[PDB]
Amino acid sequence: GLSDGEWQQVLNVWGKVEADIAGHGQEVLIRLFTGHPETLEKFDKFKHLKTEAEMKASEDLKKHGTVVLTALGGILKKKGHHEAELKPLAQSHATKHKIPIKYLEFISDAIIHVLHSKHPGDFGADAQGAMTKALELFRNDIAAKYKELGFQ
Ligand SMILES: O=N[O-]
Ligand SMILES: O=N[O-]
Ligand SMILES: O=N[O-]
Ligand code: NA
Repeated sequence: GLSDGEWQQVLNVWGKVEADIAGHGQEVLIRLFTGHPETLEKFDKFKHLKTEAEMKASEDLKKHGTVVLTALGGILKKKGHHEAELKPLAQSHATKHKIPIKYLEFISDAIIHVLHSKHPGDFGADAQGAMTKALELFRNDIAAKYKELGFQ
């Protein structure tokens, strides 16, 4: 569980994301799909994208990036009280979309990467750690719902 100061650092960093949610969303998904090509393969609507240039040109990928980070913002603002988001997201991601927990780790790595690549001057090591802990908390809670379902 995060401290009050850790949550405050998480949500302060998140303010930077909200100044350009679309640009953030696009860069996180590009980082994910290029760094871990298996992840792109799970997304039927984006698997036609073959280069970084095609990815950057897709208005739909940019939209989806906005939708995903907006949903993540919603979760982070609950400061761990996100139980109501767990079954639905685990259910869509485990059951509908067959997304391993490992891929959730990859997008967490991507978020941290893109956050540091844009906000060097805020997202110092301590803020990185707090953000990592917030992302890990959500993933750990999703993992228990994957285990409940027997996902493989
Ligand atoms: O891209 N997460 O749906
Ligand atoms: O779309 N909410 O995860
Ligand atoms: O995208 N992980 O560095
Ligand atoms: Na969902």
